[PDB]
Order: sequence, then C-alpha cells, then structure tokens
Amino acid sequence: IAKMRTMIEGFDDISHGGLPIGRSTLVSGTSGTGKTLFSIQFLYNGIIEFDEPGVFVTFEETPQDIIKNARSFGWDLAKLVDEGKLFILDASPDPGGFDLSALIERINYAIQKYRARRVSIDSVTSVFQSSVVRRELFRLVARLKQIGATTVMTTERIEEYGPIARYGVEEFVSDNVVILRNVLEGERRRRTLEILKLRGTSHMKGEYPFTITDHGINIFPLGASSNVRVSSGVVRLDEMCGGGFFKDSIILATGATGTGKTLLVSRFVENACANKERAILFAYEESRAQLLRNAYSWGMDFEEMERQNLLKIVCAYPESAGLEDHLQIIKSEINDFKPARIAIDSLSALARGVSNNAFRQFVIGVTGYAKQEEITGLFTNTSDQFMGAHSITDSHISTITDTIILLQYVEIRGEMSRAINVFKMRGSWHDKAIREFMISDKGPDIKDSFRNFERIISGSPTRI
Amino acid sequence: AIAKMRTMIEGFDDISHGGLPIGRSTLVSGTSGTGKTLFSIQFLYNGIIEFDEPGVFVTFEETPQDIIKNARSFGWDLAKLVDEGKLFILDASPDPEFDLSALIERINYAIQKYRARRVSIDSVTSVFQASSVVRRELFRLVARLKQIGATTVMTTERIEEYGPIARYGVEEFVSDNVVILRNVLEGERRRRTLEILKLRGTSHMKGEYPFTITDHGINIFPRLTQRSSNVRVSSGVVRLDEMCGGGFFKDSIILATGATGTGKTLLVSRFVENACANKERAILFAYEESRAQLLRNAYSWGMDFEEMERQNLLKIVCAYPESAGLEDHLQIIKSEINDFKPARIAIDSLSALARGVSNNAFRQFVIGVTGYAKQEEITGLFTNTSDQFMGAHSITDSHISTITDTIILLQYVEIRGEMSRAINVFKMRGSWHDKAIREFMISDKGPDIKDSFRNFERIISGSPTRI
Amino acid sequence: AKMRTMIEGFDDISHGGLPIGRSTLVSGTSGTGKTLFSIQFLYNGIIEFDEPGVFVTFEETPQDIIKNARSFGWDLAKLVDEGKLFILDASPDPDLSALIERINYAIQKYRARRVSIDSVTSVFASSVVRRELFRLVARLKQIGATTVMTTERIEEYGPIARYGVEEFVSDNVVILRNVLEGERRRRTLEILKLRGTSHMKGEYPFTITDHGINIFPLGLTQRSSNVRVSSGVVRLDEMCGGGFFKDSIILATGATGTGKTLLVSRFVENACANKERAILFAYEESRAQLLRNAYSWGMDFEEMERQNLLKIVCAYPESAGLEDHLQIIKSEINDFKPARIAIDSLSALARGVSNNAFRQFVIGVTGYAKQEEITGLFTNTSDQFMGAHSITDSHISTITDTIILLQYVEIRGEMSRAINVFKMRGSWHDKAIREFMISDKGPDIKDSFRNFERIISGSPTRIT
Ligand SMILES: Nc1ncnc2c1ncn2[C@@H]1O[C@H](COP(=O)(O)OP(=O)(O)OP(=O)(O)O)[C@@H](O)[C@H]1O
Ligand SMILES: Nc1ncnc2c1ncn2[C@@H]1O[C@H](COP(=O)(O)OP(=O)(O)OP(=O)(O)O)[C@@H](O)[C@H]1O
Ligand SMILES: Nc1ncnc2c1ncn2[C@@H]1O[C@H](COP(=O)(O)OP(=O)(O)OP(=O)(O)O)[C@@H](O)[C@H]1O
Ligand SMILES: Nc1ncnc2c1ncn2[C@@H]1O[C@H](COP(=O)(O)OP(=O)(O)OP(=O)(O)O)[C@@H](O)[C@H]1O
Ligand SMILES: Nc1ncnc2c1ncn2[C@@H]1O[C@H](COP(=O)(O)OP(=O)(O)O)[C@@H](O)[C@H]1O
Ligand SMILES: Nc1ncnc2c1ncn2[C@@H]1O[C@H](COP(=O)(O)OP(=O)(O)O)[C@@H](O)[C@H]1O
Ligand SMILES: Nc1ncnc2c1ncn2[C@@H]1O[C@H](COP(=O)(O)OP(=O)(O)O)[C@@H](O)[C@H]1O
Ligand SMILES: [Mg+2]
Ligand SMILES: [Mg+2]
Ligand SMILES: [Mg+2]
Ligand SMILES: [Mg+2]
Repeated sequence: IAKMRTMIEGFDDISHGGLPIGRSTLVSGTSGTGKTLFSIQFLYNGIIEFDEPGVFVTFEETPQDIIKNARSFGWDLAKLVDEGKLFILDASPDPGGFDLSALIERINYAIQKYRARRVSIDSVTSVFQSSVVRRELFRLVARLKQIGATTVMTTERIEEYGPIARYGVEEFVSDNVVILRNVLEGERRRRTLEILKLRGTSHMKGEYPFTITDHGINIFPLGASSNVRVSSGVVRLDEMCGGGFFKDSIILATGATGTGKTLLVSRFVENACANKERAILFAYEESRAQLLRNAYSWGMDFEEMERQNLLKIVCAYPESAGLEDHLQIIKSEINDFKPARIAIDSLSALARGVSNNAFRQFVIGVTGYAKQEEITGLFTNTSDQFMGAHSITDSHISTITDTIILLQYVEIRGEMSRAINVFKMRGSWHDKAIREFMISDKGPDIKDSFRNFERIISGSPTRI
Repeated sequence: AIAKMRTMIEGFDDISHGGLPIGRSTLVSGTSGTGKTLFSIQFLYNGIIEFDEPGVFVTFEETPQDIIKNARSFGWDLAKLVDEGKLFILDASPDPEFDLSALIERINYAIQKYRARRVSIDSVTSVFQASSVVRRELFRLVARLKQIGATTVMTTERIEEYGPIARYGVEEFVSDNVVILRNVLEGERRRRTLEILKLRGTSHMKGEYPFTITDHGINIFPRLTQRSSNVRVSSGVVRLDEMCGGGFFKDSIILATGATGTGKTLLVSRFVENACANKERAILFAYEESRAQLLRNAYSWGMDFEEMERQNLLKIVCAYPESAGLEDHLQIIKSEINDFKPARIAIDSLSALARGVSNNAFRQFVIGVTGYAKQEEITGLFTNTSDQFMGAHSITDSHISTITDTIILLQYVEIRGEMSRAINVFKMRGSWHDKAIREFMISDKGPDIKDSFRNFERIISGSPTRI
Repeated sequence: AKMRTMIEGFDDISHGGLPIGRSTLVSGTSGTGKTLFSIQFLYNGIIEFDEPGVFVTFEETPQDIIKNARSFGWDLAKLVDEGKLFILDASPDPDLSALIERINYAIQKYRARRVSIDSVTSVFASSVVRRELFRLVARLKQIGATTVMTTERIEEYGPIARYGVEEFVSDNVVILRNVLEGERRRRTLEILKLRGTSHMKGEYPFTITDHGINIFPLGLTQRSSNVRVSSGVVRLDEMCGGGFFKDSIILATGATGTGKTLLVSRFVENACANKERAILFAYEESRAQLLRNAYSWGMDFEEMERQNLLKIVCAYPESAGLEDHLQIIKSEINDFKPARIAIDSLSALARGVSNNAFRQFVIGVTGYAKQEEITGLFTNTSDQFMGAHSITDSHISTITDTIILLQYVEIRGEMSRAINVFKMRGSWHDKAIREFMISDKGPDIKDSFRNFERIISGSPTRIT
C-alpha cells in the first residue's frame, strides 16, 4: 500500500512513509490537541513541497477564521486559494439527509475541479448535531475512496484514555486511526500522538511526544565519533582523563549540593570561548546574574563571552514547562547559535516532578541530538544524599553518559573537603585515584589522593 | 500574529501572552465556587476602567442587582458604571411566577446601543438545562456574536471534576478558546488552578497555574530574570559571618537545616534583629511557635522582640501550615512584603509547610517564595527540621537544596555521654566559607561558635570516634 | 452582611455566618447532620437574637421535630405556642404556587427573619428542579429572609446535589460529609462557595454531641510565661534548669518499657500533692492496672482520685475517631478544669489514622492546652526498640517545646535505660545521656556514660 508524505517532522517516520494513498485517516483527540492544525498542516505541505492542490471541508470554522489561524504559523492560506492550489469548502449552515449526498457532490466537484489528491473533513462529529453515524460515515469514507484521494477525518473525544471516538462508530469504520492526546502529568500537559493501526502496512506502535510551535506540529520518534581530545578548562582534570574530553562525548558531573559541578561547567564553557569556539550554558538552578557574579568570583568574565558572540546563557525554571517543551527549547537555540559545546546545569532539576520514563526519553533525545551533531556536552546531576550516596544517579541514566566526573564531600578531621574522581572514561584511560581539590578565586585546585585514608566513599574517611 | 485583549487579571495576561482572542468567544467552565462569575465580572470592570470600552453582561440566574452587590465586595461600584453608560446587566432570567434567536437579537441591541467590544454571558448552561440541541444553539450564539466583532466570555458548569470540560461535552469545541477553572482539593485542603486548554490560532502557557480569589479579584500565579550583588549582610553572629567570609550575601537564599531544637529558631531570632539594629525592615513567618512563646523564648537571649515590634522594624506573622493551602500561604507572604516592605524575610519553618502536601506543589511554593524574594532584593533565611536527629543522610527530605545559595547545617554530636551541637556552612555561592564542623553552645547571649572536633572521626554520623 | 448562626466554629468558617436575604443550600448523605443544622440555625436566632424562625417539613411530622429537639435539651413546644418558632407541615396526609403562598403568609404572621426548608429533594423531574428552584429562591430573596434549603446526596465526593442542577443554581453552598476513614467515620463540614465576601476553604472536622454541632476550625495567639513547674523527679527538674514550664508542651519518647508510664504517673502526683487538679488520658493501660503499677512506684491514685484532684479516663485508640477523642479531651478538660493534662499515649492514637489526620488532632489538643495556661505531658512509644533516627514516626517534634529521650543501652550483656533532656524551648537543660534505674520509689537518675561511644545507637563501645 503506497503512502503520502505529510511533511510533518516525525510523522513520516511514525507511519513509515506517511498515510496510505486513496484512503481516509481518522485523527480523533480532546479539545486543543492540534486536530485542525494536523489538517491545515497536511494540505499546507502538499502545495509548497509537491505542488498538488488540496480541499478543506469545514463544519463550523469560517473560511476566513482558518485563513487567520494559519497566519500564526506563517502560512498564507489566502495566497494558496487565489493561486488555485487550495480551496476551503464551507459546510457550515449559514443562519440530516441530502446534506451528505449534496456535500459529497460539492467535494467531488472541487476535488475533480482543482485536480487535488489530499482532502480533510474537520470536524465530522459537529455535523451529527451510532447506527446512523457509523452508517452515514461509510458513505462519506466510501465516496472519498471512490475519487481515490487520501483524506484526514477530525473527530473529538471527552475522556483522555476512555473511548477513542464519541459514538463508538467513528472507529471500526476508518482504515487508519491516529490519536492526538494532551495527557495531564499532575499539573503539566504532555501531547502524545499514537497511530492505533494502519490497515495494510506497518507503523510505530505506542505514544510519541510532540509540541505545537511557529513551525507547526514537531513530533519526535525515539527509533530514529572521532578520538579528537578537548580541554575541560582544568589542567589537572584533562590529565585524569588521559589527554582530555572527547570532541564527540557526553561528560556528566555528579555529587551533592556545593560540590563544584557549577564551577566545572563555567570552566568547560569559558575554555571554548578562549579557543574561538562558541558554547551554550543551559541554566535552571540559578539566574544569569548569579552565574556572571559567582563566575566572576573565579574570574572568567561571562559578559565578554556574550560581546564576543561565543557564550549564550539560557536560564529558565525546571517546572516553567514540560520535558517535550524543554527539549524543543534546547535543540532550537543550538541550531540558531551553532555552539561548539553545550552545558545543562543541571539534569536533576529537570527530573523534579517529571516521571523517570519521560526523563529517560528526554536525556536520550538531548544526548542523542548532541552526539549526532559533533557537539561536546556536559551535564550536571545533584545527589539527594550529600554523603554515603551508593548511586551515581537516582534516575538510572549513567549508561547514556560517556565520561563520569564524580565529586563528593570528605570529612577530614573536623573539616569538609571535596574529592574529584573520574568514575569512568569511555574509549580512554582515566586516573583511578580519589584526588582532593580546593576552590579559590582562581577556580579549582586538584592535589594528592587519600592513600593514607579508608572509607572515602562513605564520606567519613579513617586514617591508618 | 493575532489581535489580543488585556483582561487586567493578575497573571492571566502572562498565560495567553496578551490575553484573550479579539472578537472571538472564550469558554470558562468549572465546578460551583471556582470563580466563573468573578472572572467574567473582572473581564468587564478591567476592560472599561482602563481602555474605556463598553461591556455587556447577560445574566441568567442572579438579577441585575446581585452582580452589582456581589461585585461591591472587591470595591467595584457597578452603580457608577451602570449609570455612566459603560456596563449593562442585560437580564435573561426565568420569571419567578428554545428562543435563542430572541436573546441573540436582544444582545445585539445593547452591544450596538453602547458601541461595545466586550461581552460576557453567565452560565449559558441554564438556557438548555440533548447534546445536539445545545451545540446548534451554542454555535449560533458564538457564530452570531462573531459577526458583531465583540469578545464574548462564556461561563458553563461542571458536575464532577477531572472529567468533561463542560456538562454536554460539546461546548468546548463550540468556542475558539477554552479556559478551565478548577478547585481540586488534596485531602481536606482546596487549590484554585486556572488553565488555558486551547487558544485557536496563537500560543499560550500549557498546564495548570495556581491562583487565589481575594478582595482584589482572581490573583493568578504564572521567567528567571532576577539580579545579583556582592553586597554582604550580617547574620547576627560575628563568628558566623567569618565562617561565610564576611557575612551572608544580600540577595541570596539561606537554608538552616538540622534536627529538632539545634538553634534553627535561635539563628532566625538573631537574623530578624540585625535588620532592626541597622534601621532595616524584617518580617518573621512562624508556622510552629506563637508570638507569645516566640517573644518569650527570644527574651532568654537578650533580644527584645516586643521593643522592635513597637519601633515598626519587625513583624511576627504566626499561622498554622494546615490553616490554608500552599496557594493562600504564598499570597499572604507576598501581601505582607508589599505592605511592610522588609529587606530581610524569615520562614520558620519550611518543613512545617511540607507536612501533608505533594513535594511538587511544595517545590513550586519554595520557587514562588524564593523567586519573589530574590527579584525584590530581600534577603531570605529559611529553616528546615530534618526527620532524623542523628545520621541525617540527605540535606533536605523535600530536596530543595539546589534552590538555596548559602546552607548552615546544624547537628548533635554524642561526645563522652553528652549531647553537644556543631554549626557548619555546608556551601556559599560566589564566596569562600569556613569548611570546618565547629562546635557551639547556647546561653543567655545566644550562640557560641568554639573550635572544631579535629581529634574525632565520623562527625556527620552522630557518634564521633577518638583518633 | 451575614446572620450569626451561633454554631460552634461555623461562624468563623463562614467569616460571620449566612448572607442576610439569601438562601444557603446545605446537602449531605443520610445522617450528615442536615436537619440538625437547619434546626440549630433557627433555635439560635430565637433564643439569642430574638428573630422569629419558620421551619418547612415535607417528610418529617411536626410532632417528631420537637420530639428530636429534646435530645439536645431544646424546648420547641414553648417556642411554638410562644409564637417565636412556627413549624409549617408540607408532608401530605396519608401545588408549588400554594407552597410560597402559605410560606410567604407564615413568614409574616410572626414577622419571621430565619427560614429552614428540609428538604428541596422530597418535593421532586429533569430541568423542572432547575426551574422550580429559582421560583422559591427568587421568592425568598424578594422577602429578604435568610433560608437554609437542603439537598440530598448518595456519594460523599460525587455530585454536590441529587440532580446536579441546584449546585450552581444558588449562591452559598455548604456540604456536610460522613466519610468512612476505613472502619471509623469522620464528619466534615465545608463551605463550597459564597458569591460576595470571603470565607474559609477546604474541609473541617465536626462532631455531634448532646449540645448540637461542634465544628473545630483554626485560630496561634495564646500566652507564654516563665512560671516553672516540677515533674515528680527531682533530678529531672534540675536537668531542665528548674523543672518544666506551665505554658509548655512536654513529650516523652522511647521504645517499650523505657519508663514513659512511670514518668507520666509522677507528673500527675506532683499536681495532686501541690493541691492542683490533673487528668490522665490512658489509651494503652487500664484503671485497675494504672492503680497497681502506681502503688508499686510509691504513689497512690485512689487517695488522689477520692480527693477530687486526679481524674483518670481510659479508652481504646479505635473506640472512636480523632474528632470524637479530641471532644472527650476538650470536654473532660473544662468540667474538671485541671492544671496539668497527660496523654498516654499519642502513638496509640496515631496507629490506623493518617499522618495528616493525626497532626490536626495533635495541633488541636496541643493548641488547646497551651491556650488554657495548662501544662501537657504526652507519651510517644517508638516502633524500633533500638536504633531509631527519628524522635517521632509522625514528625510532631516541632509541636513539642520540651522532649524527654528514654532509650535502652546494651551494656556488657545488661539492658540498662538512659534519660536525657533532648530539647528545652526557652530554658537551659543538661545536654548529657544520664543512665537511670526504675525501682519501688520511682526512677533513680544516676551518672551518664562518659566512658562510652555511639550510645545513641543502643550498642556502645567502652573507651578506657
Ligand atoms: N502558534 C502557536 N504556538 C503555540 N501553540 C499553538 C499555536 N497555534 C496553535 N497552537 C496550539 O495548538 C492548538 C490549536 O488548536 P487546533 O484547532 O489545532 O485543535 P483542535 O483539536 O481542532 O481543537 P478544537 O476542538 O478547539 O478546534 C491549541 O492547543 C493551541 O494552543
Ligand atoms: N570566590 C570563591 N572562593 C572560594 N570558594 C568559592 C568561591 N565561590 C564559591 N566557592 C565555593 O564553591 C562552592 C559552590 O560550587 P558550585 O556552585 O559549583 O556548587 P554546585 O555543586 O553546583 O552546587 P548546587 O547543587 O547548589 O548547584 C561553594 O560551596 C564554595 O565553597
Ligand atoms: N536560655 C537558654 N540557655 C541555654 N540553652 C538554651 C536557652 N534557650 C534555649 N536553649 C537551647 O536552645 C534550643 C533552642 O532551639 P531552637 O528552637 O532555637 O532550634 P530549632 O531546631 O528551630 O527548634 P525546634 O525543633 O523546636 O523548631 C533549646 O532546645 C535548648 O536546648
Ligand atoms: N517495681 C519496679 N521495680 C523495678 N523496675 C520496675 C518496677 N515497676 C516497673 N519497673 C520497670 O518499668 C518498666 C515499665 O515502665 P513503663 O510502664 O513506664 O514503660 P513505657 O516506657 O511506658 O512502655 P510501654 O508503654 O510500652 O509499656 C518495666 O519494664 C520495668 O523494667
Ligand atoms: N583504552 C582504555 N584503557 C584503559 N581503560 C579503559 C580503556 N577503555 C576503557 N577503559 C575502562 O573501561 C571503562 C568502560 O568499560 P565498559 O566495558 O564500557 O564498562 P561498562 O559496560 O561497565 O560501562 C572505562 O570507563 C575505563 O575505566
Ligand atoms: N471578597 C471575596 N474574598 C474572597 N473570596 C471571595 C470574595 N467574594 C467572593 N469570593 C469567592 O468567590 C467564589 C465565587 O465565584 P463565582 O464568580 O461565583 O464562580 P462560580 O460561578 O464558578 O461559583 C466563592 O468561592 C467565594 O467564596
Ligand atoms: N441527642 C443526640 N446526641 C448526639 N448525637 C445525636 C443526637 N441526636 C442525633 N444524633 C446524631 O446526629 C445525627 C443527626 O442527623 P440529622 O440532623 O437528622 O441529619 P440528616 O438529616 O442529614 O440525616 C443522627 O443521625 C445521629 O447520628
Ligand atoms: Mg477543530
Ligand atoms: Mg549545580
Ligand atoms: Mg522552632
Ligand atoms: Mg506505658
């Protein structure tokens, strides 16, 4: 069964070629899921990408309303209509029998007049305002199939995980069914598109995070490397990794609050700017001011990094939006800036309230996108327990990370001294010595290891 | 690229990025006592009292006097607006003893008889009260109103929460924009959370945003744009300032964690006083101790709370963490800060408000309190009691240590059958701090930071060993 | 403006009472205290405000209302023949227009200001109830008479009405609930809404006693003095710097058989011997058992009981709900008017109840004690007999001003105990883990363990 490209980023991969040709697809979902956007972004692509005219049957929205709605996306549905490459067939009774019979002929007329191959009726539910519905639908879908033109059927649902329709007859009548959801994750909303089935061929089974933006529906499917050494900004740290960090690697700094992750990030961001290489600093824990000021405590003028167009500080709250939204805001700035290296301080912040699965998917997306663009990225994680921590991360996301720089507090006599350690180094040698290091106005200072101490991991070492 | 209209609702203009769609219908569904009628009333008042535009109010149940009377609670004299020819309570009430085209034709009269731009129909559910019998009628009114080019604010009712957005499960798709008012209650507390479900053609803030009804209307709660300085402020203990490398930073969040009765409430007392000694304003929010017990306890430390109370340089606001929801609590703090306008704030204790509240809802509070404290350049010291007295593995059980700049970890140390304490600056952002677990004693002159336990091992545990 | 209902608490929750000239809807399950509220609402305004009240019945006979009123010691008979109260029967002998007709008439024969209708459910129909409701409601508002309309319900957290039309049909809606917390019940009044003026939100625990509805709201505005009181143990008085505080809350925490009941009893004797009144709320031991162990400690409770100085009340932690328990506490406190109150124990009362429902009770008795210049010592038994890292499993150590720590210490194959003043709000205390032995004449607080390490773990190590 041949398929038609929708030019919707992600959807072509989720359906494996797009939607089955000369067949009607069902796109049901709650209010404000992006059903009408999925229909106005369908045809919108088949004109400015394959020059194949399109028809839009509206059952409530006026031809001017949709013309004004697509104006937010930057699309001109008025120029496409006047250019004869689009036609909005109004089905709204201007203030039950021959309605279908008539409307069907009005569609066949336009479809057979504009030489169009893609149609979309939105919404079929509103028109019916079971046996009559599921029955009078077959005729529409049948007649739609007779003119051999793929179409999109916009339907609405009350519950989010309840019925996949409204009358229970919207389904078992369509060949292909796509479901748009706006799942409420406590207080945050997460839209997920899932193809329930596609009569004929195969596709991606399950849910896939998407978002509406200036570019339209941006769906993200999950199922979609030189030995060049790079400096970290710390002389002694580059030696503990056997040269430095790999150009195409994911460094991860972990340890309790006040360990020095934010310090390592600052130097791993300034070192770039020092070598005519630009870098992005994704702040979430503190503001730009505090970064500049606290950064200024150790030198590295973060102001000159902005004037040289080599440093971009993006600060925003970890609950300001949802992972799907956050990930989009990340990749976006990366493309606009083209940074040599990025930095998320911190990951633990984005793991607050979000579900582990939704987090794991996020880290994979960010890391994956960063790894498949030759962009060296460092990620910070704060350990819940400041001492005695038996896990590097409580999110179980270490396998994704390539390097691990573990920081921890050491109780020496009656004082608190931190201890830097290269936990692992993928594709290189690393120092296996738990070295101690202080923090001064000139940044980090690595020294000797605790060779004459015991139970260093615990956080309460013992002398010999 | 869509004409937006400011609602002048504290927050609502930040959620939709401008307000509501111009010349379009907006649905505001929700249960009884959610704030549907208030919202609509505030949509008119704000609309007329600022931009100078005529509003129409289509009442169904309540009479054109009730709205005028109820609205007076927030200091809104409709009498001045009803007589000045700005507002008009178009009565559509069933007589105390399906003509949609009728009202639709009557509504156009007032709209055109005032040269409007805003309208609001209270509970269009009371007309129909057949899903198809409603959608057709609903669509007609919204469609008709659309040609008028006036922004309509609908109001529907909801039977059960976390289910249908309306009552007939059709009204949502009958309007262009759908705002859902919620009054979800966790246990025995309530929480008002407004959300924009949809907004055809434009962008908005997705998800649920906490709000509260007050005597100033609906107050919604929506950016990491604050300031920072190297200005240092005293903590009230010279020994402590030396441990912080001069004293606490002015614009920063200080968290003092430790077991029950370690000196957290002591450090607060000495912190709320150093403001009063420098002729600076300071507020104290007590959620455990009482103004009597607080003032008394503090007097055994040569601190005259009563004196500073009368010098208008100190405010003690005692209240129970289970008295109201986390949303109200936040508004109170913000209100007391906008009224007294202090340079130092003190929440005793953060652990008190975390009791019987979801960590996520509680994190939001700390972000709301801390955030509003940093942007206003107000030094905030927060107290947190650990669930474990000795052997504390994590710094906070609520996990809010990544949101604090300075941390002062107090704890007990079983030393030779005795029970001493030990103050320590765990971390200090943009400053050097003493990294030593120094022993201290309490007395009639406050704290006493002495030497460290240099000849002791496993100090953090609770039971130190001799080396 | 609102009309003071003079109901224990409700006047605070409603921030005054019921809006004057507006009908307030009161709905709940069968046995939530609807009729009572409607009755107590009228009897108050008549007996105090001197406001004629009219009661409309539909299923209950006028000879039953006055028959049930005698249960709370209310004489409706007098009020009937006196013309202060009038009961209008609208229950057909074994239509809507004639109701308000007779109602409006009966609201003028006595110049009535309060009206109570029970119920607006037995009268009924689809939207008819949503049409027949406005008729009465609008008619009552025309006569500016504060009405107490009722509603019926089958679900506690389901619909707010039996039709779901009267919900948003009124202005002020109050919801009563008889929620089943496992095997026991919990009455909770709540004000859903009130168009015009502010009010308290959320649920509020209420009880039904022989004095009507007793709702316990919220308000931390008591007093605090430096008056020192004894504890019964001389050395225990010196470890607090001159004994306990009159205006203070003391807590005795430890495993099982540390000396909590021994230290409780001694606290009740000192009050008695000082010619002061004391009450013991025993929930674990029994009268006969408490009278035995006490005699085995040198103190006699019979003597102190016969001298009307020591009241002893024992019950089961599952006998009734927290709201009921609190009532008996507040109730038995007033009548006896003690100088010292002792609860043994808060642990037994925590078991089965929820942590949130438990704290509320602890904030009730705690608050009520401190707000009555009465001293309170509360016993809490820990779940771990050795190796506890929390003072309470319910985390109520922030509510207590003084804490006593009793723990076992395995010392050379012997299981000795240890007293220690953990904290003393506004006083100096001894910061030492003093060993103590229990015997005939009560407890013997001896020396501490200066030659022992890690004593707070249960199993220390002698360091010579
Ligand atoms: N430019 C934009 N930026 C962000 N979000 C947008 C933008 N344009 C539209 N949206 C979002 O996409 C959705 C648009 O509604 P759409 O008409 O696509 O959905 P629908 O499923 O047809 O809903 P309805 O039943 O209300 O018609 C809304 O959730 C809206 O917030
Ligand atoms: N000017 C300075 N001189 C010396 N040490 C400093 C200076 N400024 C900060 N520090 C040290 O650096 C620490 C902060 O390091 P950093 O900001 O990297 O912490 P972090 O591990 O990221 O913690 P968080 O979880 O709060 O983000 C402070 O605790 C302090 O000891
Ligand atoms: N006048 C005094 N002299 C000596 N020690 C005192 C004096 N007043 C109080 N203390 C000690 O200091 C403690 C005060 O504890 P504070 O309330 O400051 O700390 P906290 O940890 O916040 O307490 P809580 O857990 O009750 O909130 C008392 O428990 C007592 O041990
Ligand atoms: N005459 C006595 N001589 C010596 N010890 C005694 C005597 N009477 C009681 N005890 C001691 O007192 C202990 C009981 O004390 P108490 O009843 O106060 O315990 P508790 O800490 O309240 O524990 P629980 O409530 O779980 O029983 C006994 O286990 C015993 O060791
Ligand atoms: N070339 C190398 N020389 C020395 N050690 C190496 C080298 N490559 C890898 N390693 C060590 O092996 C670790 C990774 O081994 P790997 O098989 O990936 O383990 P795992 O599956 O547990 O992550 C590195 O972190 C490092 O310690
Ligand atoms: N002055 C006020 N202060 C605080 N809350 C108020 C005030 N006036 C009204 N309210 C609250 O407003 C709510 C009524 O909102 P309303 O506009 O009637 O919405 P709805 O129709 O959805 O119930 C009630 O919960 C009431 O307590
Ligand atoms: N004299 C009394 N003392 C204590 N409790 C009582 C007394 N009389 C009734 N009760 C309790 O209070 C309840 C009050 O019920 P009522 O006011 O009729 O409410 P409803 O109309 O919702 O059934 C009774 O069902 C009973 O459990
Ligand atoms: Mg649509
Ligand atoms: Mg960090
Ligand atoms: Mg305190
Ligand atoms: Mg006992």
